[PDB]
Amino acid sequence: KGMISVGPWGGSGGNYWSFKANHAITEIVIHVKDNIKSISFKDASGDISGTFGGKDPRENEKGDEKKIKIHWPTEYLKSISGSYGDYNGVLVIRSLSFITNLTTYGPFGSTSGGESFSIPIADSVVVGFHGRAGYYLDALGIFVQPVPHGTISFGPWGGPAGDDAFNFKVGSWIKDIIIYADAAINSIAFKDANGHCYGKFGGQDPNDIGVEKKVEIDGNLEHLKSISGTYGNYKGFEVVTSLSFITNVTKHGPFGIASGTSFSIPIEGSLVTGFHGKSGYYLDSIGIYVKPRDVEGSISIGPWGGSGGDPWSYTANEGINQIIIYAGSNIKSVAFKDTSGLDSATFGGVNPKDTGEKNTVSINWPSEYLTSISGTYGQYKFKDVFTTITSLSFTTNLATYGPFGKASATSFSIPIHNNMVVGFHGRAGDYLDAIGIFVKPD
Amino acid sequence: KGMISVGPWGGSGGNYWSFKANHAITEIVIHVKDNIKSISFKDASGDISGTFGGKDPRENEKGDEKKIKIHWPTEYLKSISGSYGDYNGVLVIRSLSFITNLTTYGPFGSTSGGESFSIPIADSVVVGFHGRAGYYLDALGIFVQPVPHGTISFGPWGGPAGDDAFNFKVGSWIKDIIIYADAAINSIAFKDANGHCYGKFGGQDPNDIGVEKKVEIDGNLEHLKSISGTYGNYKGFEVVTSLSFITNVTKHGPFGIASGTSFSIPIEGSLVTGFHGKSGYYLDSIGIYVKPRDVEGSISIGPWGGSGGDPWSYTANEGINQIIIYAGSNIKSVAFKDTSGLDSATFGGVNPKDTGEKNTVSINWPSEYLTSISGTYGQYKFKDVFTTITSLSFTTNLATYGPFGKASATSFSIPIHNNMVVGFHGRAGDYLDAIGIFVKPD
Ligand SMILES: OC[C@H]1O[C@H](Oc2c[nH]c3ccc(Br)c(Cl)c23)[C@@H](O)[C@@H](O)[C@@H]1O
Ligand SMILES: OC[C@H]1O[C@H](Oc2c[nH]c3ccc(Br)c(Cl)c23)[C@@H](O)[C@@H](O)[C@@H]1O
Ligand SMILES: OC[C@H]1O[C@H](Oc2c[nH]c3ccc(Br)c(Cl)c23)[C@@H](O)[C@@H](O)[C@@H]1O
Ligand SMILES: OC[C@H]1O[C@H](Oc2c[nH]c3ccc(Br)c(Cl)c23)[C@@H](O)[C@@H](O)[C@@H]1O
Ligand SMILES: OC[C@H]1O[C@H](Oc2c[nH]c3ccc(Br)c(Cl)c23)[C@@H](O)[C@@H](O)[C@@H]1O
Ligand SMILES: OC[C@H]1O[C@H](Oc2c[nH]c3ccc(Br)c(Cl)c23)[C@@H](O)[C@@H](O)[C@@H]1O
Repeated sequence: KGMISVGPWGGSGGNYWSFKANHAITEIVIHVKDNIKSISFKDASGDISGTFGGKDPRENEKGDEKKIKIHWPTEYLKSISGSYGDYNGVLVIRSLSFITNLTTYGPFGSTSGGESFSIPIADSVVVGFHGRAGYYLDALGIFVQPVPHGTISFGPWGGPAGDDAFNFKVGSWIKDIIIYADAAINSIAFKDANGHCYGKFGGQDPNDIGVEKKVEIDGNLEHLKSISGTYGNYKGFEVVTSLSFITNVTKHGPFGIASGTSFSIPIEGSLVTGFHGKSGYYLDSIGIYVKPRDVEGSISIGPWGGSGGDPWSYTANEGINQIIIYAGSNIKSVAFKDTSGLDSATFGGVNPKDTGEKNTVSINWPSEYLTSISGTYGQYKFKDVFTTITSLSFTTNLATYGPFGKASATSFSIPIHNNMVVGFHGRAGDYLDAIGIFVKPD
Repeated sequence: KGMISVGPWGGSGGNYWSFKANHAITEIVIHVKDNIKSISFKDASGDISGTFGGKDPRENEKGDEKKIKIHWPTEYLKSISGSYGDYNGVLVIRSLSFITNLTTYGPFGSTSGGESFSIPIADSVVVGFHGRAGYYLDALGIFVQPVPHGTISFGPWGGPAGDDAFNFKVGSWIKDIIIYADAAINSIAFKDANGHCYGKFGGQDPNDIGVEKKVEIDGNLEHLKSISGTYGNYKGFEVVTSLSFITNVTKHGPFGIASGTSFSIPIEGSLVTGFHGKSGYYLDSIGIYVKPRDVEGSISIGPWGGSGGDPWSYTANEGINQIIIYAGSNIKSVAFKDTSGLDSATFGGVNPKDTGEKNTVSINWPSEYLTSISGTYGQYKFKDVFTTITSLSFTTNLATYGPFGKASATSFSIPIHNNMVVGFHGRAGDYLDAIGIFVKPD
């Protein structure tokens, strides 16, 4: 269920409305003359939304009807564009286009006397609409979810160059942003909630590195929702000149100096889970990956095992697909891949002289899906003595995998049903001290 | 979130629509002349639904606007009534009333040349609408949830007499219906999924007991959703003459003979969790309690303990409030009460010579709410030896209660977070062999 809200664009009059389709959106009905008088929708199984707007009593204000058909299932709605501006003294949607994987329908309505809006988005499917309406359509936005196996992406914003591409996604959340900036963004780097570090992207100029600044996000109160900033000329290059980091709680920034063309993205319900773009001497361009926060919550069970190691966690963006376990007489490390390409770091295995042997559990998701873990923990001795997970099995709705490592005296399991494992968490250092799961009903 | 759907009433033309309010419904706007051209809604924070219907191009067909205001928060919508019939050759909603805890608004529209509908409902709050619409409002129904601490109730249907009132609600599900019938319903009785028996309601006539019939519902495929039947004259008395039991899978019945006035209730998303009415020699009247099935699911953890005892389970209708535990050196029995008055049977304690001592855990719900259990199980000897829960504690978001009984060698717990316990299950006989929990995220 969870979706990201984009926009809306237009004026602030009218009453809030939303429509979340129960099946793919296959028709958009609008009433148009100079502006958008009204809008409604229809889904693949004939369900309709109400009509939003169109409340002008004046008859010469009804507007002409246009039906946009989406040739489902080979064509699907992915985005919109259009324009807002004044109409009879009200800030209102004036024109609209509907962007599909195959073509664009529109523009509909007047394309003058406006201010246009568009969305630098990828891997999205529009699963609903929202906006403001009164007599007319004051404002319009969309509800998006990722495409199967994908991740919603916005941007990148900035210049066109940068010899070094970068691109990563996290399985926890962004906790630290380290920026060197002055008037421009010289470089950027990020830390996981697990402490894993991404990049330095940029900062290759020996005679110009900029001034450091750090943003530290407390996961108990705050989470990265979005970014904004500015890009334009720096010493002859087109690069990012300022950035702000937007959370549910506040705006951190701006860093660098605001010059050139400013950018932002009006999203709600989003957790930034990564970044992509290009860099070189400086940060040429940057974009975000974003995931819907759920309405659901996840239950956390465990962890079981020793009480050393640094805390770590991994939640699938989609479905956990693959588990890599290094084992010998205990468990050295654990790693996860998911159906959307989200690959965890390796948790454990920090000691090159004790790495164990690689094992792979491959899960055909979603027909097969993880269901719980069981195993043992206890003493393990290399040079020193440790308390770690020593043996470990994984259960799915279809089968059991392992055991891996060696059984020891203290065993654990979870008599659990009607659930699926959506993620893992625990503690690791040289080995896998402790491990637990995140679950959801089904 | 889960709500019960009632209706809709009217014709089968138009397109399906629904509106689920995010805040209490405070306004209904209708366009009316002879029939209902169109409808829309507004909630406590200004959110609007779209307009449903009103698509006649003919301007002499727009209809007059009427605004029904709900004086929230002291007044709330509870039900509707109205009528459907023909209009320009289409089966359509013609009149409507809106029933509140304080008054009825309407009727609006024509009250002639229809067929009226009404709803014998109790303890409901309307949290949304659905229906069919095209040019006009072809059909309308409601979405309901129970009032705080209540249970939605329909009926009772039948005659006005019956010296013996009956009334019960189950914390699992209805598995067996035992009816004795010839031409009318002489008596009715029901079994829980736990095997607990309710009544015999009726059957007091020594010279007329009727013929037995049983309905056995398999919880793996099927669940009681609803009832229908007939009532009217039997040997001078006004009583229930036939009944059918409607599940998701089929209609079981009719039992007795269909004579007099027939009744039914068009509901979806419901689980029948009890019955109420009055009886004597025969079944004079019968009504149902229902609960919304969830969209959510519950995760089941455990049970822990011995492997004897009959399976039992209890799921709060609202919030678990009170736990009654009889203990001595092991656990004899367990029972539960919730904030809506749903009281479980006693699980365990079947032996009058070994009952232990009563204990009470009182939870102030919802500020305080159950979070998990822990304890021990092992041997306990009275005359024979048994393996049961021997000690038991309960954890809430605020505190821990117990231990009750006596610790023994095998202990259990659940390292769990971000959840609430919405119910219990296990096995019991003379004592509490085993116990587990149902959980949900939060
Ligand atoms: O859809 C645009 C407007 O619709 C309603 O506005 C009007 C109400 N009475 C009017 C008379 C005239 C003109 Br022009 C307008 Cl917009 C209105 C109200 O809902 C306004 O908030 C909203 O901005
Ligand atoms: O980040 C700004 C620019 O940095 C790099 O370009 C260079 C900038 N100053 C230099 C000096 C030397 C050499 Br060699 C190179 Cl590539 C550069 C390259 O990454 C460019 O594509 C990028 O646009
Ligand atoms: O992987 C498990 C261990 O790895 C890291 O610790 C150690 C590294 N080299 C060592 C040598 C000895 C002893 Br003793 C310990 Cl804990 C360590 C630390 O993270 C420990 O907390 C953790 O338990
Ligand atoms: O809501 C009533 C009707 O609206 C639409 O109907 C009509 C379409 N073209 C027409 C011409 C005339 C008359 Br009369 C009617 Cl109802 C229609 C369609 O959606 C019908 O399914 C629906 O029953
Ligand atoms: O069949 C339902 C009827 O059964 C009871 O009434 C009696 C029916 N036949 C009788 C014979 C005797 C005595 Br005494 C009584 Cl109460 C009755 C009473 O419970 C009536 O209120 C009820 O309507
Ligand atoms: O308290 C739980 C026990 O009570 C019931 O059994 C017994 C009743 N009287 C007995 C005497 C002896 C032995 Br041994 C047993 Cl299991 C019983 C049955 O429910 C058993 O399955 C259950 O383990």
